[PDB]
Amino acid sequence: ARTVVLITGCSSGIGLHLAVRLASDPSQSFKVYATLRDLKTQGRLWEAARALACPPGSLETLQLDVRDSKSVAAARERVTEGRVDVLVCNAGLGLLGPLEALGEDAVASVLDVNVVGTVRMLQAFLPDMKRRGSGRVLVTGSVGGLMGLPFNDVYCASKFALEGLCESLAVLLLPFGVHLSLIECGPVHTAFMEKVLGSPEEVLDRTDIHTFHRFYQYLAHSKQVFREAAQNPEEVAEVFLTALRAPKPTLRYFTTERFLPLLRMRLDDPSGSNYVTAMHREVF
Amino acid sequence: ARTVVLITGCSSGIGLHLAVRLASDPSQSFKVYATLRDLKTQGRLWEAARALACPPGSLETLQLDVRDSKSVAAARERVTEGRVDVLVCNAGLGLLGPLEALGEDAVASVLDVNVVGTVRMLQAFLPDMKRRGSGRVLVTGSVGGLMGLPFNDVYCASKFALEGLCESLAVLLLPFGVHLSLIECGPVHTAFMEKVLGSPEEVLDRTDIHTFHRFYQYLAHSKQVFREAAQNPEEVAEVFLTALRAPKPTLRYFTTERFLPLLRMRLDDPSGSNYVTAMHREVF
Ligand SMILES: C[C@]12CC[C@H](O)CC1=CC[C@@H]1[C@@H]2CC[C@]2(C)C(=O)CC[C@@H]12
Ligand SMILES: C[C@]12CC[C@H](O)CC1=CC[C@@H]1[C@@H]2CC[C@]2(C)C(=O)CC[C@@H]12
Repeated sequence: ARTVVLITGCSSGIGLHLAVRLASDPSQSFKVYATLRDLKTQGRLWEAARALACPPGSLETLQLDVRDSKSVAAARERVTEGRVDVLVCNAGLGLLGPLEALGEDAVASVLDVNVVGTVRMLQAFLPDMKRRGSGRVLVTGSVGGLMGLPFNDVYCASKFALEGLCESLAVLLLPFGVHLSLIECGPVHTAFMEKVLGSPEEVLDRTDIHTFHRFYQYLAHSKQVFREAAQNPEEVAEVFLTALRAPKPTLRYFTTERFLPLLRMRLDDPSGSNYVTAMHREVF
Repeated sequence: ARTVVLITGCSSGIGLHLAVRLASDPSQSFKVYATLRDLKTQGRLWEAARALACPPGSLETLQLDVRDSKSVAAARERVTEGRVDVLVCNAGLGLLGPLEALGEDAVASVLDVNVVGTVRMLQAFLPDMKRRGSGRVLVTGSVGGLMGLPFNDVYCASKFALEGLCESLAVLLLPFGVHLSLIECGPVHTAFMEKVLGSPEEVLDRTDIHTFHRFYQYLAHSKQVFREAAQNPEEVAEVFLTALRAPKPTLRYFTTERFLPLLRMRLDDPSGSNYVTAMHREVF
């Protein structure tokens, strides 16, 4: 009927805001398929959809576990239009804490969901976009996929991974007509974000007293950055729209130019010592 | 007794050459624990060890599956000295082909071995190095972890991941005394390398005729680069030694400056369009 968009991880954050922003667009040219792991959490999405008065039939919810390829396939078929014009790979997972204190299953989960998950999506929907000779894929990144952050080893690993995966495809898709873009977000006003950060005893028993004291220092400094730089999801969700409408999209979109200074000096010295020292001071 | 080194994935390539290079060092100051997934492949290592006349007791082989944490633990205990001074995380896995043609288990395997595997190693040996206040960790990288390469989506994903994981730890380890370094290798004279590349029908039935024709073009161009830039493992294995002896090691060591030009222009334009076009031409 009109631009068919499918978004993953819509139970909150960028995903939820992006879905309603699309569905409630005045032009009414978007049909949105919001995906969620557990449906019992679709409440907030629907409540937000009523707040913005989304016309009936512009928003549909599907249960989709990106950790499972059978659920990825079952979903693709629930797509009545029989076509996907815009795939937004947003499902993500975070992990904070010193490496040694992280469980093995947790580390495997973050990579399975964040990296293998978007690969599974790309596999089930990419072929068709190549046949057509047209398609758009949006992947939500982070500045943590452009530079390493202490205590975010595995999170950064998964996001750094997305940069490599996407940068590789882009080289090959250029002549196929389907465009791929990464949306590099900095912190994004998530009240829950600054509440997850705060793990005293549980962490303290799996690490030494000096790593723990540094963790505290990281938490302290991060909550300061969050409160002084976090942007509104509407500002971020609108960058996706800018990427979505560019006639010839670039590979990377930055929601903010704030962290660009730090990224520069990391590209100025390929050996990485300047960045490692610079970043160590702005956190310790 | 003397610098205790433990290396992973020693059945061939960098791993095997590095192990004997260490063990057979004239100073005799290195005790080497070469690790392998399957012991039935330790032949080449021993044969190479005799060729360089490694003194008895300077080289020991251990079976270690980095895909399993119980095997990682059992190994750490087989370390008689009760200490590891240099951990070299070398176990790696490659994957070539268009995304849609790759199996799901294969993609999961490459990340489990390449990324989660080195995380498991870091978890079992990092704490002790922090207690001591001294330690050295060497991780073998690739230029494919610094820039995306067509048809190497998942391989680059895993190597890009190592850059993020390591860059993150380095920020936190700086004041602990344990150093971490990545050894960025370009192609390395592996006869088997240019033989793996060559998948006609099997690939052709899981992808379209235009992606397949491009694959052929990639294979063709890559074998040209391999034959005109691949370096000797002794040249590469010696970079590890340079990193190992620097009083204050940097975070990144490049075995060659050849691919540095391309890396520069990728750091000159953060949006990534210049790189994507530049790389598309030098391969198509
Ligand atoms: C590392 C950095 C940015 C640099 C600051 O000094 C510390 C910091 C805290 C929280 C991080 C953020 C980068 C963007 C992150 C990763 C998100 O994507 C959520 C909270 C975020
Ligand atoms: C992408 C690139 C380097 C750029 C060339 O145009 C194409 C090419 C072929 C083989 C790749 C290599 C980078 C280094 C790699 C990844 C290895 O690590 C083994 C063979 C290698």
